[PDB]
Amino acid sequence: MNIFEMLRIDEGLRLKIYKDTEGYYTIGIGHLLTKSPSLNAAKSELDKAIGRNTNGVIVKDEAEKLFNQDVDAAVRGILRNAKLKPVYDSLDAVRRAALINMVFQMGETGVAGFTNSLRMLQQKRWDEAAVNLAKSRWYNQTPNRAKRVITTFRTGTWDAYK
Ligand SMILES: [Cl-]
Ligand SMILES: [Cl-]
Repeated sequence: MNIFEMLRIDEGLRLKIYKDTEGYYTIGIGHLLTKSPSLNAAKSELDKAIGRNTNGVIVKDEAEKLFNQDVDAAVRGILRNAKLKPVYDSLDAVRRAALINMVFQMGETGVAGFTNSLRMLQQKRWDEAAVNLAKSRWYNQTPNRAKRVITTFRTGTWDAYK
């Protein structure tokens, strides 16, 4: 298992514009298009993102390409972030995948706000971090995915994904 396969399980793949769990226009493998209610604003962003007139639909390769950019940006955002970097540097390979996943879903800003959990992760207090991570809107809104990520943090293994 690796970050790509992990996120592909959590996000799914859709070749036509769809609405995410929050109701926003998304396409491919969790690629957020816009927070705007307009389907046209969404089609516009999509065409801009792909470099062609897509009429709201893309092929697998296009979805994969977006996904490759998005993971890359997630990692780079973590490395550029003063609060996230030290956490990431301190973690083992599996757990790093768990942080990348949160970042991809919720953005650098949002993860960076989990101040207390971040401090627990850095200290390697697994069980406590898992408890603290659960007291969040994140966990209440997408409990199955949150549980998988949290288990990854607690255990340091890919069990929740097998
Ligand atoms: Cl883009
Ligand atoms: Cl869920």
